[PDB]
Amino acid sequence: QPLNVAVVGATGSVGEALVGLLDERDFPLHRLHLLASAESAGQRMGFAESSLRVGDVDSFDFSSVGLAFFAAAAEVSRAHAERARAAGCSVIDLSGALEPSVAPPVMVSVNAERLASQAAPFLLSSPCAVAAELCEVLAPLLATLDCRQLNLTACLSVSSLGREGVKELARQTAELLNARPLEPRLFDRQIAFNLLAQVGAVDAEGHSAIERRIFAEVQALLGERIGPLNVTCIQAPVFFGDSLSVTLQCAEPVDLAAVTRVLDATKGIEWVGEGDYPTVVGDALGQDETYVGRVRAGQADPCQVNLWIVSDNVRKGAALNAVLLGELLIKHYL
Amino acid sequence: QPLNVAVVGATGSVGEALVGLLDERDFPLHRLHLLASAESAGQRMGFAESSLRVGDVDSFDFSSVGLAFFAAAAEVSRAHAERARAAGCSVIDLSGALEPSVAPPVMVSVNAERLASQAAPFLLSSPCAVAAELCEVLAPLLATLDCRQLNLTACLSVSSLGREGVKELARQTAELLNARPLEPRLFDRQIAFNLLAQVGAVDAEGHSAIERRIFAEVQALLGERIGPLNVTCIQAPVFFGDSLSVTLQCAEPVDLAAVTRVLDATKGIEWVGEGDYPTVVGDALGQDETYVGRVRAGQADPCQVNLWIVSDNVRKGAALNAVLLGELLIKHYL
Repeated sequence: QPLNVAVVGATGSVGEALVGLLDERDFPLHRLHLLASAESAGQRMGFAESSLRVGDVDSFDFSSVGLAFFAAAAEVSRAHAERARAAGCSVIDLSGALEPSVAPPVMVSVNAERLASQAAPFLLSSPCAVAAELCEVLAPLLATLDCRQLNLTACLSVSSLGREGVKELARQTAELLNARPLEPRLFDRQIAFNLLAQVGAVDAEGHSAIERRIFAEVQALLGERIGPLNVTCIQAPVFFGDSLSVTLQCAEPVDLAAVTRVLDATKGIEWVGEGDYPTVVGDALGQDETYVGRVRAGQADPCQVNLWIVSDNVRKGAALNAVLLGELLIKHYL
Repeated sequence: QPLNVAVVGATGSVGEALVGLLDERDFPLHRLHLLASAESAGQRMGFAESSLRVGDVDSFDFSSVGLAFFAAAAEVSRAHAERARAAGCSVIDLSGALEPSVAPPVMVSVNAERLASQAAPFLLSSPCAVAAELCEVLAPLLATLDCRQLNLTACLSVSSLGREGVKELARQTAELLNARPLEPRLFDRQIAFNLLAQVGAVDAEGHSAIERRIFAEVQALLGERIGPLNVTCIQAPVFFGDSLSVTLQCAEPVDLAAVTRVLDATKGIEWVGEGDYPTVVGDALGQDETYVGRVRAGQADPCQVNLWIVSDNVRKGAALNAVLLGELLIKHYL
């Protein structure tokens, strides 16, 4: 009957956005429990004008809740998500720690019908921001387009590395601007005014962890309706938001008007045309729409279509998608 | 007998780098004439420890020189490059103003054999930095790889817009960092900590001028040895250097070792492996090598290979390529 919710990792940037969204969207919960690692435990957070104590995830009784959003480090998910589900609590894990089979990635806008096959209590993953934003835009297009090759170049902001990344960028930028010795802390090289070729270390085949994750999730979410995905994630000196440059190679010449029509008609997507474009700073930050522009064909190949996508990785790609999934689970998986 | 050289646009950032390279590389000139628009005329520049007056291009007698580097605005080239050639002066135009047929793009590392068919006085284009850096890396690979599709996402620094772009970025960044009202001048939106989807306005088919240029030059330079090119140029909040993310779709599974071997063996290219990568700030700025890293196959497709390329757009992509072409014209087109 009453729905009790836990938010694990509540003090992180994604956890915090998710709690604000529960309040904003009037999520129909009875009791809300905010949890973090013993580190962050004991501090207070605002919710619905009231003030809540963050508790230690290690001490928490998950039988007390009916739904849990895991927005903490992957190690927290590994340590607790399955145990939480055994306790009767449905889990939405944003860290992807238990992908691909124990906790399959699910998105309402993409593969919601994949819920119909699990039995409650659920244990699901909500995709990383980049994969969520790519798939949200591609899903409605794939009813019309036959995509044979998909190229993604993702330019990631430093918020992808959490609040310390935001701090590192601001600090490095300042040191340089008033001519002080640059001293990197989170990195071993300059990130200010620089583009890094990769995000984090690469494996023996040259792929980074985020690239692996995006790849695994896109193939779980979209499946067979696309051909080979090629993913590059670059680190940009920007604070917030994902900026994606996508090329689709299709089977047939692309009806560009139909593409922009579909994007324009889809809820949660804002189509930008007439030679203007969205940006993370100008458009994406702090709001729910994923913005899509620069829809055009190849200069040579009418069978190619490019898209430019910008979205708030914290609020939209991660948090709102997780909450929308929770809203779906409430709605008909009562 | 004696070789007299003019540098048109000598006070611009590319013109200045080119003059320094003439001195550094001991270009065998007799007299050097520095020229600019009446704007910049009258100011002095260093060359070989001596001090030279910049003259007005409008007043200049091109019969006095045997070779001219046009590193000025495209309008200066349109107004003077052909007239200069009629006067007996061979022209290397870096602005691309007279492409593709009047002044064909030529690169020593790529299509030098295209010189063998024009008669002196020459009138040639040296490619824009991005096209030069792409082609320099692809040319030696195409002897081994059969490239069926080429995807380029180019992340351009603000120096691509000249010195005013550098100034705009520094000023906007500073305004934000000490919490002052942001006021864009060169742009109508924020560039600081932002990624712009395009560089400049787009045409009716959605392509920007730089994208058109890169496309036309790559097809003139590489020709038939590659399939369709797809180009996106993004504006990054970085001061100097081009950062390129390239995907090649090949006919056969790519021998990655052979790729890195070729790149490692090619003069002017620095191959970076072992999971490290070059950046514009860390590696490219102020030097001659074009750095290439992140050589890997697709996660799904062994027929795909990715490359990451960084180069100094001013010194290397534009200026050094132009000078190398001039050195070739001296060497056996005496």
